[PDB]
Amino acid sequence: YRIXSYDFXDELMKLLRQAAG
Amino acid sequence: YRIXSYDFXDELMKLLRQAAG
Amino acid sequence: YRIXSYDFXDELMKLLRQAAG
Amino acid sequence: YRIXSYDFXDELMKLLRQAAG
Repeated sequence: YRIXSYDFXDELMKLLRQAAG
Repeated sequence: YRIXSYDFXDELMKLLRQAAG
Repeated sequence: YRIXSYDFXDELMKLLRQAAG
Repeated sequence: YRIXSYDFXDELMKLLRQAAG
């Protein structure tokens, strides 16, 4: 799930975890 | 849009901006 | 915020609203 | 990744796929 060079998939997974402490 | 005291809405909006840069 | 002709931004905003109902 | 009864994780995964046809 990439937007050009950005790995949106990865950043979103990190956010989900960060918000579910 | 928060999960507990985590500002998920905001962080997601920041990801959409970064991904779009 | 689109992936090709898919309006991802919009659909995501709709998910945030539904999840918050 | 739940918001009350809503499975945000699941809906978001479906959206990612839908936008990556």
